[PDB]
Amino acid sequence: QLTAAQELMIQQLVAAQLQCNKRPKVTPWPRDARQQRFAHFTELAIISVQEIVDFAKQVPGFLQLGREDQIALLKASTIEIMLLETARRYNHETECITFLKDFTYSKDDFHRAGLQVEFINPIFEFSRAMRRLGLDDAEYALLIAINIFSADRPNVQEPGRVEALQQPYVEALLSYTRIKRPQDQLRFPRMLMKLVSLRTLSSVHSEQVFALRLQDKKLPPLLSEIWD
Amino acid sequence: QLTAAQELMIQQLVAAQLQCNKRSFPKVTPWPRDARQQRFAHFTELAIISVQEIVDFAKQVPGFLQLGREDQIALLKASTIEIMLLETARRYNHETECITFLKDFTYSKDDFHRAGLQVEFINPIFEFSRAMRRLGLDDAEYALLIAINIFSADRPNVQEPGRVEALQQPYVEALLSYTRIKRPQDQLRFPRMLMKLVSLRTLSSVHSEQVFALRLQDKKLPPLLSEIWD
Ligand SMILES: CC(C)(O)c1cn(-c2ccc(-c3cc(F)c(CO)c(S(C)(=O)=O)c3)cc2F)c(C(C)(C)c2c(Cl)cccc2Cl)n1
Ligand SMILES: CC(C)(O)c1cn(-c2ccc(-c3cc(F)c(CO)c(S(C)(=O)=O)c3)cc2F)c(C(C)(C)c2c(Cl)cccc2Cl)n1
Repeated sequence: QLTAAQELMIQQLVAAQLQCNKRPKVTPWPRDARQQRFAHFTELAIISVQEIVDFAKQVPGFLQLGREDQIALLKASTIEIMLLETARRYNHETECITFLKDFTYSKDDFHRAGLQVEFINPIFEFSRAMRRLGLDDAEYALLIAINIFSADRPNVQEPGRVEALQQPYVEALLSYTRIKRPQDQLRFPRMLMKLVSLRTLSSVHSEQVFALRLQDKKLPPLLSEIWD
Repeated sequence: QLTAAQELMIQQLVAAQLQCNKRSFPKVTPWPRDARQQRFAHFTELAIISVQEIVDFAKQVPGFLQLGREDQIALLKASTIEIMLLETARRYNHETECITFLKDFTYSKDDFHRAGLQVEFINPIFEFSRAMRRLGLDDAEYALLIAINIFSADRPNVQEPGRVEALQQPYVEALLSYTRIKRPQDQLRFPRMLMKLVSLRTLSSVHSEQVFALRLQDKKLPPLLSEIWD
């Protein structure tokens, strides 16, 4: 059963998301060009951040939070929301990512703005895994809102309230996926599991030079010892 | 209605969870500068046992021994910390607000902070422990969530991710059913468990930001603990 409350809420989510996108002054897509490209992407991100602020203000429940927690929520989730939105715009065929519905970008374009391959591959890796899933726009809208309302982000002063406001969007995703693919039942938990790997991706962008990890291939000798 | 096949998967989890623990009940350097250092040395010892227990447990998890060694190790290295947080949660008592390590060893927030460990890490643990406690999990539910956690394909250095994700499927599915049979009317309780694997991702990476803390005591981390942890 989609409740009338749900069915209206998802319409508001999807319309809020559309009304974001259709809202050019950006340095045109082309040393100078590799900088032009880099600044191109910088401005792509800048607009992205503002979209995500405007989407959020329209998520029932959001503007009811304390202003501090609103900000704390958006700080923490911007890069996860950017990632999810990019997966949303990933075209699996052309193997390309479409920004401002129109401009198309492949690995190579990103490498050529001088970008960290070590982070472009994860991006792409994420987009393809999301593709398998077959999300629609309601599903991403809903996944985003759930992602906005994470009680565990730093500087949340009212986590229990954040956590109560999350629940509406967890129920609606739960019902939407039960109606959409009723013979599956693991598509719901699989979507939510991407929020897990999505948190690890995110923490890699912001990694501190004093807390860099990555061991690579080679096995831990001492753990292997313990193993047999 | 939990299938017979899942019940048995679950019995196997709960039984290994129990063989795990029963193993060790001590030789851990006794609880009391010297004061601080002997406390952290104690916890350091507790962490080493926990590693043995986690390795012993994951061995007994259906399907684990079927992965390649490389992958087996990779998976363990990356989850050790999350499993340790998940098992600290389970050992958390919200009336006394204490964590029970081993059997009957009892620790409060201030025990840990008195070992030189920092608020930035210890508090989130106790916040996370408290949150888990409101979930009301029983042992199967933990054993299952730990297995789901072990089977995470997106781990650093994993060569058969498809094989590990597929292994993760029967554990999610068994959790789903186990939760709907246990609170047939609280259908958000399951998502709320899954969201916790998310939280733990973050806790794990808050842990990796502790090196200044450890790199400055000038007595070294046991080497197992050194690699498991960096
Ligand atoms: C240049 C710099 C600072 O390194 C840099 C810049 N961006 C960057 C950030 C966000 C967007 C982006 C994400 C979106 F969801 C949307 C949709 O609202 C849009 S857009 C054009 O308004 O349609 C733009 C594009 C980017 F290129 C990045 C990173 C974060 C790597 C990045 C990159 Cl490339 C692609 C995809 C995701 C991410 Cl998150 N890095
Ligand atoms: C001081 C040092 C060496 O840096 C350090 C050490 N530990 C530490 C790590 C694991 C365990 C622990 C976890 C378990 F799941 C279990 C049960 O298997 C047990 S036990 C005694 O076998 O019952 C012991 C206890 C600890 F004290 C920690 C941190 C990681 C903060 C820590 C602390 Cl305190 C409590 C809870 C989680 C975490 Cl992860 N840090």
